[PDB]
Amino acid sequence: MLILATLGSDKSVTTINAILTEIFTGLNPNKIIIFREDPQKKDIKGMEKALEYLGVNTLIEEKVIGEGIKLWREKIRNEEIDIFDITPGRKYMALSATYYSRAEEIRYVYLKDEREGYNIFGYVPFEQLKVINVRIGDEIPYDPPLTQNVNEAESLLDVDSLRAFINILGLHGKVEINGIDLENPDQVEEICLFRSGKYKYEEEKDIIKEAERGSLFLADTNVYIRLGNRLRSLVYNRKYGFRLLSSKNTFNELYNHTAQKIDENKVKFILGMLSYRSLHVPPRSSGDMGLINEALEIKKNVEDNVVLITADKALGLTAQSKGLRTIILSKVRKEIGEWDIGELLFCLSFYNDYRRMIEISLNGSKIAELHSYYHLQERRVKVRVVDKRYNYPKILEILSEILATA
Amino acid sequence: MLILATLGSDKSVTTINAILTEIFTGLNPNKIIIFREDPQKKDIKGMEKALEYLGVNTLIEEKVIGEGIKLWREKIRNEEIDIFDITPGRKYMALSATYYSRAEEIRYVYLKDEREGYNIFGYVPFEQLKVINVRIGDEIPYDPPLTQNVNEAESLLDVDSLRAFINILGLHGKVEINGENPDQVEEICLFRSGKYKYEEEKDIIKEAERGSLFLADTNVYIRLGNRLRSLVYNRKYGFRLLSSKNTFNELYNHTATQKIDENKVKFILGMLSYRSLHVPPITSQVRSSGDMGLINEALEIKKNVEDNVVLITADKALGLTAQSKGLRTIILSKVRKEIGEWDIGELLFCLSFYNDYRRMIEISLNGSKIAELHSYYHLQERRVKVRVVDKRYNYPKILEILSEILATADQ
Repeated sequence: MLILATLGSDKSVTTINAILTEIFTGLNPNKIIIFREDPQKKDIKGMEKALEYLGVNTLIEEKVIGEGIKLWREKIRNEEIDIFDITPGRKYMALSATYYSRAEEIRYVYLKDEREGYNIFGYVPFEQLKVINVRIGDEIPYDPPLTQNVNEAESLLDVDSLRAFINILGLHGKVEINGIDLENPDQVEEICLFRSGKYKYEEEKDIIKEAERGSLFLADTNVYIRLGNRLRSLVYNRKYGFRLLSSKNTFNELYNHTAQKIDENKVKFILGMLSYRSLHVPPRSSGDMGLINEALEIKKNVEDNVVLITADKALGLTAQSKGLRTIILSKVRKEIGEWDIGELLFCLSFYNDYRRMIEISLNGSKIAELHSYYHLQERRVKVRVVDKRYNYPKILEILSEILATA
Repeated sequence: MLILATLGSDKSVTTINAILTEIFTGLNPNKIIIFREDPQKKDIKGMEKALEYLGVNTLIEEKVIGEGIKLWREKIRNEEIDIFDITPGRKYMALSATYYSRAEEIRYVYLKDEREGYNIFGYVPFEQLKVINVRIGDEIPYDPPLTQNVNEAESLLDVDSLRAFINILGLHGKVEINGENPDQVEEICLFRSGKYKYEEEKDIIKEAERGSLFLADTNVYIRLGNRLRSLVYNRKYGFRLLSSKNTFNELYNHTATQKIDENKVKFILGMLSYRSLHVPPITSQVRSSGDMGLINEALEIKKNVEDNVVLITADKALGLTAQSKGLRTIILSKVRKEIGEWDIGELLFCLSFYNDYRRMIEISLNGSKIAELHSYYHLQERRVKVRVVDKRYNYPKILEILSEILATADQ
């Protein structure tokens, strides 16, 4: 029998990803033990079934050890551990597994920077994380197991899972994305590039600088339809947080084009509405005097610095004429290096349906195809896998449910 | 020669606290080596002098090893370390220090709660953190070294350093503060310290979890103090307390005559919290424009944004009127006593300011006076001048150096 041990944490996603990295390096344990200091208090289900789809029939047992060091000296030797993974735990928990433990092998998966992780499995490229046997300091290679007992080709994935799907398929060989075309983009394709990050505005740097100074932001309708969920990364800072206010006028304009004929014009507003819903307004469709007026009203009533973000040059110039500090997205930059491929595919899938079945190909053979399916405030894409051996989105669906519950 | 080694981190405070914990457990190293994966890029000065004040004349050397496990495999064997501390590392550096290193003894500082750290040395009570010899797994006892070559008894400490001073003195023995029936100013001191809380503070936490905008009244800043940041801040949404113009106007009007009466003490105390909590972009205290009031500005923000606007006030008449206009108002009326843990530094700071404008509070160890403190305020500085009558326990002098380093690290 092969016994695998790992550590529990408050963010169980790290423990989940630690196990999956252990699975994807060839290990097929008969039993997996998660050592955690405190009771779980959050029933998590589906890992056994998800592991079944990956050709691993294992039992997952949670062993609550307790809080304290001497307590971990004694109770960590009780089990006959074969391979011990010590990545997602506490420092002292990881150290308490190297010492006083009968584990034959102890390994750790290292990530270049710790901050990119803590999300769904496969989002981080596998070139940036490598599992290391801490005893001898070598890199054990990957051999990703294929999916078994695959029932449904269709699956529901968010943006992160779609990017994870691309990265996981990269382990097997060359993964090409056919049908993208691009070349000479139209009006909708241009904003699709902006939302993905392939196109950026030179004034996006101004948003970062103003975010560092701790200033309120009000974003125009075109900002949500062109920057999308990238507004979260542009505005968020550790010191002050997410200081992007929810404009009523922007919501009103998005709502008017959302509630009814799905033309290319309507696609822009639906994309902005999904971003608007995701960014703020966590849970009032009344009239408003406009984006400029609401910035002026807040400016005279608070001591915070009010900044107005817009892609409408006429609106931005008028806002500056009233004294407001305005960031006007005018200059366009190409070749930014890094962008979210998942956001690009999400926009292009939606755009293609209202203009071409764009597919994901591996080694010159089509593997999966995707379409756009929207209902309420859900940024979900349905991908259908035509290859029964690579139906990883089914596992990603289970993981997404696990992460959402946590 | 005695050689001490530790690991470098992006937050150098963890490395600093690891060394000082090793100093306070009796270690007197002749040379201190900090192994880091990347270049420092932020010069730290004054640390050598702080170790001198504790009777340690040591050399502090930064040895950049590099990134990688195989790279750390070779370059960590160069030094003949005597004692290696592996608390402030990033696991793989700690493992690369446990393995492939000729350190005679390796120890690790354990903390009960992971988030209580990342602050000045001594802020966390020493009963919650213990240094452990990981080779055999026992607790290395404390023998706090005495201060040496201390020239000036008087020193300036902030709220965190004042708590650190009490906790550090706690290692030597029982530390009593020889300084009931509170008056109006003493009541708000209890509220700000955390000994007194309002039952409606739970509503602030719930609204913070719901992701709602906050506007706080003048009495909120003078009574809740800097705990308002903890009540509003949440990991998902952040610090969502807007800076009221009218509230600053009321505080500014009462801060600028000449005699500091009991009324002025409350407003300047609230002003200190107001500048510390928010208004980071706008600076100084000049030219605040007029406003129609806290209620009107809440209505104006409510009618222009889709966020949930919540008004915080201790004025029941104001809160009820705001509620009658539809605003979600949290009215601080009910008082909770015996809430468990409180900020001792804020308590002494609040009591020090009111006492200087109304006895003589002292800090005593085992029945013998150790230090006395007084109130000295200037702009956005919550500093208390404490004079130590025993040169053998002049720990605030070291705490001043640590506070400067922490301020330099976080611009």
